[PDB]
Amino acid sequence: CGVFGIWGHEEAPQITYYGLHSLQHRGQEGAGIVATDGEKLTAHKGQGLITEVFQNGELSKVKGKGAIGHVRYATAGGGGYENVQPLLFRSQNNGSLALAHNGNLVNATQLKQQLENQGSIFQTSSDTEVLAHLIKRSGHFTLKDQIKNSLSMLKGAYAFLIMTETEMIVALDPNGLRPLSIGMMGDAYVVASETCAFDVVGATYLREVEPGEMLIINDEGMKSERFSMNINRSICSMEYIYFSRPDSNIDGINVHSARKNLGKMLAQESAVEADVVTGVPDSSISAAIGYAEATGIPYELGLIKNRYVGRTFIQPSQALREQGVRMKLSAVRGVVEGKRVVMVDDSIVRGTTSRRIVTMLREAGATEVHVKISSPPIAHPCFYGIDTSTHEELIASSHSVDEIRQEIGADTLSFLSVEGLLKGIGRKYDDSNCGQCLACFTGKYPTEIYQDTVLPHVKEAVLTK
Amino acid sequence: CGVFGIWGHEEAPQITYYGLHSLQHRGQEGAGIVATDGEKLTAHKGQGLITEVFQNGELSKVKGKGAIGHVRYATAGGGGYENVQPLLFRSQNNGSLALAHNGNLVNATQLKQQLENQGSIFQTSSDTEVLAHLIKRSGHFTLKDQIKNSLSMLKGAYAFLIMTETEMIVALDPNGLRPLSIGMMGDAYVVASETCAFDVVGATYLREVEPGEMLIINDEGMKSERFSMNINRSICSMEYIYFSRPDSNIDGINVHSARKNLGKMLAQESAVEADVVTGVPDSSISAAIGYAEATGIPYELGLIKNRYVGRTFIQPSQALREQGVRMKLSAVRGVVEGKRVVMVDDSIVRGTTSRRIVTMLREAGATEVHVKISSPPIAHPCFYGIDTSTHEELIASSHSVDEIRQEIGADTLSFLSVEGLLKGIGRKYDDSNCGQCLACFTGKYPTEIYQDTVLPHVKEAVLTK
Amino acid sequence: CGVFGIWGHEEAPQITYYGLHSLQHRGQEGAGIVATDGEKLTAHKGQGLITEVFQNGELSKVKGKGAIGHVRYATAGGGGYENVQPLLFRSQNNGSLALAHNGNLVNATQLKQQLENQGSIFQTSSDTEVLAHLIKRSGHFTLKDQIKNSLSMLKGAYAFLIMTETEMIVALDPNGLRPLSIGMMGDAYVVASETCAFDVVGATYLREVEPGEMLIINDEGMKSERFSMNINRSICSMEYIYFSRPDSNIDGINVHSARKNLGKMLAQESAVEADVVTGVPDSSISAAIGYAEATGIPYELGLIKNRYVGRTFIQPSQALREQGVRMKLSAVRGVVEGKRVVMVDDSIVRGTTSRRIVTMLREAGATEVHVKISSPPIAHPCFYGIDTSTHEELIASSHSVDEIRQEIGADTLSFLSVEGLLKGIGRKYDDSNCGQCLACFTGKYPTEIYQDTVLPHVKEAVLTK
Amino acid sequence: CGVFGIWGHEEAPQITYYGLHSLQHRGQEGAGIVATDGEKLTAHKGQGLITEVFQNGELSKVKGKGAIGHVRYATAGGGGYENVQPLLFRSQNNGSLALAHNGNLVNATQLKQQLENQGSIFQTSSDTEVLAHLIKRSGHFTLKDQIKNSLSMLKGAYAFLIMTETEMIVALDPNGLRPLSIGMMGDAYVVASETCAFDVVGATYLREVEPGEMLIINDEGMKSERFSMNINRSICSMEYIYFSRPDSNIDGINVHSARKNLGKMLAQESAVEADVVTGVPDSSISAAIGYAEATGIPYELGLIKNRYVGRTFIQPSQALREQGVRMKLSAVRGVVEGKRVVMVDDSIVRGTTSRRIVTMLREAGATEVHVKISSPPIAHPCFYGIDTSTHEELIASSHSVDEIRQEIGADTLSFLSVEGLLKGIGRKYDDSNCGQCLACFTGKYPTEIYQDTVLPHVKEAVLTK
Ligand SMILES: Nc1ncnc2c1ncn2[C@@H]1O[C@H](COP(=O)(O)O)[C@@H](O)[C@H]1O
Ligand SMILES: Nc1ncnc2c1ncn2[C@@H]1O[C@H](COP(=O)(O)O)[C@@H](O)[C@H]1O
Ligand SMILES: Nc1ncnc2c1ncn2[C@@H]1O[C@H](COP(=O)(O)O)[C@@H](O)[C@H]1O
Ligand SMILES: Nc1ncnc2c1ncn2[C@@H]1O[C@H](COP(=O)(O)O)[C@@H](O)[C@H]1O
Ligand SMILES: Nc1ncnc2c1ncn2[C@@H]1O[C@H](COP(=O)(O)O)[C@@H](O)[C@H]1O
Ligand SMILES: Nc1ncnc2c1ncn2[C@@H]1O[C@H](COP(=O)(O)O)[C@@H](O)[C@H]1O
Ligand SMILES: Nc1ncnc2c1ncn2[C@@H]1O[C@H](COP(=O)(O)O)[C@@H](O)[C@H]1O
Ligand code: SF4
Ligand code: SF4
Ligand code: SF4
Repeated sequence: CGVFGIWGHEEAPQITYYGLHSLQHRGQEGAGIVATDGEKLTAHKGQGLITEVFQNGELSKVKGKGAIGHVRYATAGGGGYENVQPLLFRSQNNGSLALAHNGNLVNATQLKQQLENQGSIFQTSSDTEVLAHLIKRSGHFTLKDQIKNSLSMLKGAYAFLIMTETEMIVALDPNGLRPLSIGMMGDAYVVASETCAFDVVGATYLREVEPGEMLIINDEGMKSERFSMNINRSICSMEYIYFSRPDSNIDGINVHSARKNLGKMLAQESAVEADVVTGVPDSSISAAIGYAEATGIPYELGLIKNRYVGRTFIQPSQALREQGVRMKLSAVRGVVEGKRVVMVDDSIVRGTTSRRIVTMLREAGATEVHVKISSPPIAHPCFYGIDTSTHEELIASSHSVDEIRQEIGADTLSFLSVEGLLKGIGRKYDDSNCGQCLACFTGKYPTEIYQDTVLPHVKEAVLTK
Repeated sequence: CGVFGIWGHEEAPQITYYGLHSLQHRGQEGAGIVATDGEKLTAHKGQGLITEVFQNGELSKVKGKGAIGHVRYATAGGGGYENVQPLLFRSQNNGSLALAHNGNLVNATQLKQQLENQGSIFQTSSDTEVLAHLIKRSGHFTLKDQIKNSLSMLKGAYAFLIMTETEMIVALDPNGLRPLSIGMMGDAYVVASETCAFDVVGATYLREVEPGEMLIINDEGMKSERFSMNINRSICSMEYIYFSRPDSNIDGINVHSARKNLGKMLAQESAVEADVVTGVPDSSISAAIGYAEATGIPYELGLIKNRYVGRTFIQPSQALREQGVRMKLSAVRGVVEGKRVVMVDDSIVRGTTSRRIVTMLREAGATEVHVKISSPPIAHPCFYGIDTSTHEELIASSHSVDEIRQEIGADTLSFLSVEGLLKGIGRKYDDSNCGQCLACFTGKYPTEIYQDTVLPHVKEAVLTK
Repeated sequence: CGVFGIWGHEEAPQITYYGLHSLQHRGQEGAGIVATDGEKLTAHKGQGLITEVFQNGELSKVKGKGAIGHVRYATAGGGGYENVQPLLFRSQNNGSLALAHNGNLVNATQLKQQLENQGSIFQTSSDTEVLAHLIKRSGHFTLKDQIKNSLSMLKGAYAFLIMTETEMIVALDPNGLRPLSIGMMGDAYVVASETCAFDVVGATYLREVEPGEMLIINDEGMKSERFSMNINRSICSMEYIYFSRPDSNIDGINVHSARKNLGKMLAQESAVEADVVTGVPDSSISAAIGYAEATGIPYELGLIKNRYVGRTFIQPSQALREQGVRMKLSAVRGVVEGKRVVMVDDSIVRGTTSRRIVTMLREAGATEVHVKISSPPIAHPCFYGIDTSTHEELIASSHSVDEIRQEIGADTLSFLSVEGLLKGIGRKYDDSNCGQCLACFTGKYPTEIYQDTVLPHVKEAVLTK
Repeated sequence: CGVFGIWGHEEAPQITYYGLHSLQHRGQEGAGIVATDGEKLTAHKGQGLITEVFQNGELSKVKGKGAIGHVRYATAGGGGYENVQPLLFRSQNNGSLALAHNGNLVNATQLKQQLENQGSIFQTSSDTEVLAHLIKRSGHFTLKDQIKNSLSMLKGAYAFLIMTETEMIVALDPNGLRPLSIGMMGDAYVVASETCAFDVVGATYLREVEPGEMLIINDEGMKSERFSMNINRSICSMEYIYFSRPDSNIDGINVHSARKNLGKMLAQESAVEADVVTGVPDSSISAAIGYAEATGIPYELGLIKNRYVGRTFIQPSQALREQGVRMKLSAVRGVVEGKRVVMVDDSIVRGTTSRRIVTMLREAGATEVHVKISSPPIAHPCFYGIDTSTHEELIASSHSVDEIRQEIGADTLSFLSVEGLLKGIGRKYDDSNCGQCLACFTGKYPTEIYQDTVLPHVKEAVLTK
């Protein structure tokens, strides 16, 4: 998922639409904007793409000088309109409250159970809602402090944008697992999960949001505060490996560049003698470019991705698929035929895509296919976001690198060492891990996981199918 | 536009749908499929993306073992449902005829005049409709010979696919201006505008359709006949430079490879000392890869394209635009800032896009923007297809290269030479031009152009706006 | 089907949309409007309801001071876009021609076979296309003389509106089988299939178009000419019995009042003793009111029709249907229980509805159900329009009135006599038939019916299902 | 709004689609269905007509043997997805609950105000949500007993349907202001606001739900407990006068017959010499027939309503409107010209429709237009339902019958008397009001209205516009 907010722009919902649109790769399962004019909160949301939701007719109904928005992921595409964020709570003779979140709370099961016994009913299956109930039951005398202390009760990954009629409150968890960055646009402040949305919108980037920090932004300006001084910096490593758009800079490290270095690191860890380097369209293009350059083997387009495959694309029958019919990716014979191909891919999670890709690449006539992954094996469950998790198996859970080389049928398979990865991304944070979360790879989480903690996706509500 | 056909496959409308979707880049303004079962022709078509047109519920209406499909381009996005192809003409006690075209008949106004005078009424503004009036009024004695001699009355560019209940006729013009290839998929014969459609569907390439050749495909098999032994091979150079999918091989020369060599010719004709090579997303990635390798300047992703802009995407206002809001493309500050960039693009037609890209590139921090273009200047009009024409002004009609350079705002501008273009593509054909059409660049059209000849867009029917 | 036209009103497409909207009852399978400003005809059409076709965004494109529109009936709901009208032909350096028909040409096959022999290809199975081809192939010097002379070659029913950039030509066949009337709305002349359209649009009625008359309406005024002086007036009796909207007046006789008089005839021809009178929702309300008024038995609402059934209404399964789920109509038990019902309907065609209704009336507790039908039996086919014919078996062909009574399960069954039908409508014309077509009742057609005359629906194009 | 539920049928969501369809006239702003198989609740809901909401694909996703459904009214067509019911609240490790309401809680502001002071956040502005919070916070031990005591706190009109995975609880307020009737369909119990739903679906009437009664339906069967003894019968008089479909029986009295009697009362209290009785298409058809019969003046269709006006219908401009273009209703000249017309309407609420109708009738040539109303003046507000209130000015709050006669332009104007009304409907309930709510007419409410009580509409959520 991804979040965007702007306080102090008279066209703030139109800007949130473009901002949210740069973050459209972070989830296509729902989108929504809530805006305040200082008097009242107006909103629109729905399932699907920002263009699908705001066909238009709808961007006209959201007016305000400040707005927050959210782009949402859902594993099983559907989940319900219920969970499309921002969530909005109204209280007459007390105010409106809107909230958006990118992350996953590890103790939300537990908290919902306690809340229901204090007499709470839940309508969504969102972690945002759990926060709404906690602010409301807080005994502190100020919204800033009720939020400030409700965050004390939450465990896990979270980027929250909260907005009422009169101020935007931004908070980043003490590990800083999810990205949140502040930029400026005139005299408006803007907060976004990735800096590429500032590029798109015309906003000058100011700085990241510290782990454990909470910003109150309103007509007086931006106020900072720190709800936790006990911090442990460990950003999601996959943000740099696969999830962020290439033109974002996570902590000042540009994602294209970092990814290119993982191709470079991979080359120096594992060269092969071969004739062509191909990446995989869109996920490993940058790393393939870096690997090819470090190695001197020419960089080629040996896989092409169809640009118009969507939810409306009819998938081929198993029969057509065994007859030869491709769906989103096909190997290109005019480049790979009679060549020894190295296929750089950013990661193997289930094993499925690399297998299909080694086969396509063999049918096109590659005589050797070597697979190079700019990641360590992903062995463990991510408990920090629907987007960063999978409900399907991790073959590294059960297989070795020779058993995975064997399942996908590579002539050879390589992963980056944890050491090469950290070396490659290049953070300057003194500790073992340079301030990054490596738990999917290594098993060691920067967070206490509970016995009750469910895998993020498990929190679903609408069936869809 | 692009056509696709298959005779003898028990799943022919489905195969035609996957075939047309790999040709979707060839036109997004309408799509259609006409299929036959030996008995009656059933058909579905409409305006829009293939997936918009067969949402589904609809491919299940169109059934048969033979099928032809067309993907259409219209400059004024609209044109009218009437112009969406295939065109189906019906006659009880004499048969159905379905026709799809890719090319532009340069003598169609003249032929329509002579036809309305012999009593003809025209429902569309399609050339396809001109061809069907000529078949009906032909006094030759067999369908094959009527098409064969109506083809002789046509001037310009054409790849025609014709289908009745019982056969499929394919014809390629005497210059071979627009492409066509034949493949086989088990026992079925398939025809496509580019070979990438064979790759996707799982069909074996056999050969191209010869300039001046016509194939009669049916249940007996495939028959060839030459309707003109007076041929002058001149294929569209822009097919190679820009229009084809990268994985397609035109006349056995792979399109990615060719473009990459065009980058290597540009590097030796005009190599500059700079820090970064960047292509423009999607249109000049391969030429920029080749330029970069040729030159030893590292290839970066200095520009990004938003994957979700579209006909529903709300375009930003003029105000928002001068506030700095981006639409489909942005430069990536993390790669170009403080750097000297070479921006390699395949072609400059109107000069709008590179003026925008050099600006954005300066705004993001490039100390130098050097623009290298893998084409000669396009100074003359194309009369051989809507898809290969523009209705806006070619500035190299008016501007010298330094006048274009000043206008787009580049530090330098360099185009490929015609000697370097023919050298880069590598066609082995004994003549000045290696079998290509260089008219937009040189002024020498390979067909006669009349004083009555309209430029492709001029033929429109619906307003749309 | 229904046609509407207005010349000389600057808001003419909008007026045509409301005018056609009041004739929507004549056709639910397509709607289209063509308008002219003096230079160009602009048009929009599609399948479905007017409201469906013109969501809006669309009615903004059809701009002009003259417009013609058509509402279409297609039996097997579909036909295909191609048969949706008005048909628009364009011809550079010679003019566009839009045409809309309501009727059926009994010798269309013969004429089409001839035109194909002179080199014509047809794209639609529209009679309008036949007329378009006859006009062009006429030798005459002026559109008026070419039309005048083409109409001579037409046999069957026809109300035609033709339109060009500069004039409208209206023409009605020598029998006046189908109604047309003229109105004036300020200075604009309006033309419509029924007068309710004029009530709805604020136009004043003028007069009926004469059988054999063609009118040329343009900015000079309207001119009447006679293209056939050999007329034998035979209006569709079913226009009066069932098809027209109750507030329309055919030859100055009001449709509700005529139908109510047919209700008073049936009471003097067949008065029975019962308790409650009920018509059927919507088709036989006025007649039911007449039979009750005549009789002194109270008129009740003993059947209800659901206002929200339509194409998007899911039909009950066979299972659910015999469990007792009703679809459009249900008997109101609270009116009919233990009561002797006379149920008045306008006509029995297939036998189905009357069987369904008498079953429900008995299920709701009725003690006797006496069907009274205000029509003679319909025993012969209609060759004068899809809207007035059926593809299904008519039971009065095979069954005597007692066998039809046994089939529908009524206690008694009475049909209006032809003499009562003629006395009931009250047309003042001197001849046997009071100027009415009664072919479907008596077997005798007001027109020559060929061995090549197909039933109108047998002229279909698209499968749809 | 209307509610329908069925317990114990394998095809229960389908039965509810049809049930909800017969009640579609009670509200057109949303539709929802929640089914239970014994293990889990599945739902689907959305704004628009049932046929719009369940296009299908959707109805098949709901599965179970028990289901509840609601059809919603929203004054301003809008309110937002949140207010569309049945509301569903989930709790893992405590069960799901679904609720549908038809009524208005006159004390809900007070109740929300209390709930919020106990830690409750609210997401929708529905009263169903208020009850939800109140059941969860109830100290009692069994769900039955929780509901029993929450209902005791509610002030106003309410017909609740509650459903969990295993039982359906039905409850009607102590005045029975809104109808609920129980029927039986095999062994499945079925509950609906109007009995037409039973007809339409094949359910056999059983008995009405008593006021202050609650029923617990589950696989054991049906249980009944009186949550209140202190009851004061006052059914809505407007259910009889206008709101119910004409085949429903409210309290064993048929709505068309009761309406026809109100027509006969108005006749004996205000008779006139005129030549035509006309009703207004659909609301006053039954009363108009009663008046004509009692008066001996002929009943005619003097006004037609257009069957195809909709949300999607493009409203005429002011200029088109004053040019004479009609919207949903037109007057018929063939019936009323040169005639004295009595127009019987069911009620006058803002005075707009009847001014509009009397003008049209005069423009059609009527000499006299005498308006008779089968209601008293509606001079007071309704605080018991959005469907039975208007947010607009009631003109009998400010105007006398003669000021109203002048405003609407009537030749003469009459309203029924409260006595004539109680007498026409025919309840023999001993008490002054025959067991009816007459507040809108007399100012006497059957309930305590609070100083905090707002008019139903004022509780609006989404802006829409
Ligand atoms: N506009 C874009 N340009 C290039 N890569 C993109 C873009 N948006 C997202 N990405 C990358 O696309 C990859 C995911 O796409 P895919 O794996 O092809 O579905 C991610 O690794 C992203 O970093
Ligand atoms: N958590 C994730 N969710 C979705 N896509 C992922 C995830 N992690 C990585 N990806 C993409 O999935 C690929 C591996 O696919 P598979 O092996 O089929 O699971 C990687 O190359 C990524 O492009
Ligand atoms: N699926 C695809 N993968 C990669 N490039 C493509 C694809 N389809 C078309 N192209 C190229 O994209 C360019 C057009 O994209 P653009 O000019 O960015 O809109 C052309 O130069 C095509 O050769
Ligand atoms: N005939 C053409 N029609 C459409 N796009 C074109 C054409 N020729 C080249 N292109 C694209 O136009 C670009 C030049 O854009 P401009 O200079 O704004 O006309 C190239 O990079 C191609 O992507
Ligand atoms: N707006 C309308 N009001 C009343 N009756 C109508 C209307 N439009 C069409 N009709 C009549 O309704 C009958 C067809 O409707 P139905 O029988 O309900 O399908 C015909 O007899 C028409 O004359
Ligand atoms: N030609 C026709 N086609 C369609 N509806 C018709 C036609 N003639 C009469 N109707 C209607 O069909 C009824 C007879 O229906 P059925 O006997 O089931 O065919 C009458 O009440 C009319 O509403
Ligand atoms: N509560 C109400 N809300 C909506 N329509 C109503 C209401 N009460 C009566 N009606 C209709 O409104 C008509 C009166 O219209 P008007 O006087 O313009 O409000 C009556 O014939 C009813 O059909
Ligand atoms: S003139 Fe240019 S774009 Fe046109 S056919 Fe020739 S090479 Fe192609
Ligand atoms: S045969 Fe019947 S339906 Fe046909 S035109 Fe004559 S009266 Fe009308
Ligand atoms: S005030 Fe009137 S409309 Fe409201 S509940 Fe009472 S009778 Fe009904």
